[PDB]
Formats: sequence, C-alpha cells, structure tokens
Amino acid sequence: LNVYIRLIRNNIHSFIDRCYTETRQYFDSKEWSRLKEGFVRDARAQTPYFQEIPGEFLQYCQSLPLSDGILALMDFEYTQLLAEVAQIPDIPDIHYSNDSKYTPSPAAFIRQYRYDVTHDLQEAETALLIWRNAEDDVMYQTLDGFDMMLLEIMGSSALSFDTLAQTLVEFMPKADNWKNILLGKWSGWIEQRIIIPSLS
Amino acid sequence: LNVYIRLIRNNIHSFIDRCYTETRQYFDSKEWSRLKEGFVRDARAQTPYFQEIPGEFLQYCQSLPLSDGILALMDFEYTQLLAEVAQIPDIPDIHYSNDSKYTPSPAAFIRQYRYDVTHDLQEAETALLIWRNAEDDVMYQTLDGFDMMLLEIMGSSALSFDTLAQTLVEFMPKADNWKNILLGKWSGWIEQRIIIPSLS
Ligand SMILES: [Cl-]
Ligand SMILES: [Cl-]
Ligand SMILES: [Cl-]
Ligand SMILES: [Cl-]
Repeated sequence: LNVYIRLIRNNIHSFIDRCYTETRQYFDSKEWSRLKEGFVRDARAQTPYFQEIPGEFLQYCQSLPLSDGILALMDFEYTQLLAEVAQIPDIPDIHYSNDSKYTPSPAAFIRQYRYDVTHDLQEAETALLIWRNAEDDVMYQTLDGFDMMLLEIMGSSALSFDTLAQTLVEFMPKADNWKNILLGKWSGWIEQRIIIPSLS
Repeated sequence: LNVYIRLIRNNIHSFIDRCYTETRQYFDSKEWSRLKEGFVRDARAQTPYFQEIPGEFLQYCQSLPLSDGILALMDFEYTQLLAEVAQIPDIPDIHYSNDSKYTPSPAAFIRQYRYDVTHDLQEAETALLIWRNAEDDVMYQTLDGFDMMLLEIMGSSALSFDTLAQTLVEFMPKADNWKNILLGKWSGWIEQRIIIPSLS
C-alpha cells in the first residue's frame, strides 16, 4: 500500500464527507468511518476518475444496502452536486419572444422519493426539482404534477410558450385567464434558470 | 301598483340582500337601495320566476355597469348560491373501483376572475373551484392549472382513475411514484364531493 494509494484514499474520505454532509449526520463517527473503510476496500473505489467517487459511494451504499430513507437522502445530496457541476450552455443576452423555444437547464433534475429527504426522512411521497439558478446557487423546490409533466415533455422536445399555451387550449375553459397565470409561471422558470433558450 | 306587486318587490329586495351579502358591504345604505330600486323598475325584475331574481340582478348590474371588481364579486356570490341549490344525483353506497368512471359534481363550478373575490378585490388573476361537499356545505378553493384541466376534461367525458393515470403515463417520468400522489388527490376529490360516480 504505497504513498499514492494512501493519498487518494484520504482524498476519497474527504470528498465523501463533503458531498454527503446531511447523510453523515444520521451516523456515528465510528459507523460513518466503517462505511468509508468498506468503500475504499471495494472495487468501485478503484476508479481512476476522482469525479466518479461520490456516485460510486452511493452505489456501494445501495448494494449494502443502507435503509431506504438514507438511500433517498444520499441520492438527493448527489443530485445537488450534479446541479452544482452541470455545464449550462452560454446564452446570448438578446430578446427571446414567446415564439422562441425553451428546453430545461441541463442543471435541472426531477426527483421522486418515498421519503422526505428535505426534512427528516418521513415516509411520504416527495416530488422535487433540483437546479442551479442565475446566481449559480443550487436550489430545490416541491414539484406539483402539472410542472413535472411540462418539464418532462419539454425535456423530450424544446417548446415555445406559444406552442405550450396553444396545445392546452383544448383541455381548458373557454375563458383564457389561465394563459396569463401560465405565462407568469413560465416567466418565473426563466428567471430562476429552470428553463433556458434552446439554441441551435 | 297593487298589493301583490308591492309584496314581490319586497321579496326581491330581501332575496338580493341575502344572496349578495359581501357585495352589499362595498356600498352605502342609500347606494345599495338605489341599485335595487333601479332593478325593480327594470324589465329584468318582471320575471314570473322568483328563482331567476339573483341572476337577473347580476345582469342588471353588468349592464349599468358596476366596477369590474364588484361584478366579479357578484358572480362569485351567485356561484355559491348555484352550488347551494344544485341537484346532485343520489349515489348508491356501494364499492366503486378505480375502474369506475367519475364525473364532476353538478354542484361544482370553475371560476376565473381578474380580481381577488375571496379577499378584497385585488387586481390579481384568481382561479377558484366552488362546490358543495358531502356535509352539504358550500366550499371554495384555489384551483391550480392541472386540476382545472382535469375537471374540465372530466366534464367533457366521464373518466376512471385507471384511464386518467394511464393517459398521463407518457407525459411523466418512468418512475411511477406520481401515480400514488395522484390517487391521493383523486381520493380527496371523492371525499370532498368534487367528483361523483358517473351512474348510467
Ligand atoms: Cl481517485
Ligand atoms: Cl425512495
Ligand atoms: Cl318574483
Ligand atoms: Cl373578472
């Protein structure tokens, strides 16, 4: 066990502690070290790519397996790092009309947990949107069913507000006040950097 | 002007005061009486059907016209009476599976106002569902876009939960946790008497 192997094992421990700060609190000092000592001795920790360590530790933990509540909390935490690190294309600062197509940010993720990963692992169906906003801060928020559907559909094929609003016209009341509420929601997703212009 | 015409005019005044209790508070004693004296002298108040009086007073007011905020508040108030008075078919108390079709209650109404009719007539797009619940009490609640769409679609053609959930499968993530959240929402609409079995 050479000086290099000892260095990378210490960098593994340190990186895991940094990525899984909430999860770490559900364990004892000794329990947490045991988890890590096991990972480091496992084949998944032999990756030559340091970037792959947090994700391999999550898969190590899912194979043990840790409880379902801890596993959901670990996935949530990993997803935050995925949003922190996601590459979001440069967007020219010009005028984009409601005829211009949008796509969700590559730094935006839809998660479904059977536990309340935002609070204290309550058994309760939880639906969250994790993303990075215009100020480069990781944010999460509860996602309702309409929103989840739209983001998922939008992930399938870039969409303009005009196209969105026109498709829904047939499944909505004749009075078009909803189009104004919707545009408000859509505009808020642009400000928060949940959706970005789809630039070809 | 005979004793009968005087009796029905007093019953008109009294009925309007009862149906438009919130609206009445935005006016003075004299202002409110003037509105009513005008209605009573108008052709709309010559209806032989006493049930049609609250609705004819609303149309009288829309033709004057009263402000847009008062008119929205009047429509809201009238809608409550429509829910109070709606005839809801008798539903046998048997087992209805998620293969059984539902329809919205005939006592359930979808309203869109440019004013906050639930508070103090704020210029703000407001979307409400007004209905009568299992305890025969009139209820109202904010309606989000997914819900509005489903109720409107359901008003077009009776739908089962199995049919609903299967149609949405293609516009949702592969992980089916949302189906459990949805069933929860659907079950809550049955308890509150927003949707009722569609019995042929
Ligand atoms: Cl490494
Ligand atoms: Cl889960
Ligand atoms: Cl009458
Ligand atoms: Cl209005």
